[PDB]
Amino acid sequence: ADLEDNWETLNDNLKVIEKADNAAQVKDALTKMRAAALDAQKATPPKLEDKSPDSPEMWDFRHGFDHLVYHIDDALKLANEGKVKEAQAAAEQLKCHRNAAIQKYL
Ligand SMILES: [V+3]
Repeated sequence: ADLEDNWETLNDNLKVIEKADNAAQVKDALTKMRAAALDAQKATPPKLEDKSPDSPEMWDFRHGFDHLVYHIDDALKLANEGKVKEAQAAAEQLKCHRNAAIQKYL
């Protein structure tokens, strides 16, 4: 449930999606990404541990993962229409959201 472990999980599943041939392979990888994003959202960084939940610092941290989840869910909508190619392009765009949610807290 480490933040770094959740980042690894997200990158593992993005690779699976880029290699995928069918929408079910993509769907399963996106499902795992959503779980990893929600687990990451719980992994408050040591430097923010003492911050109030209502603090702007924690608002930013939490909501980076909310945003990643929103678009994982949009990519799921595509995988659930058998649109393998469209869901793969949506997945590629998740890298930017992943970076925005996690990179500055590593
Ligand atoms: V958005």
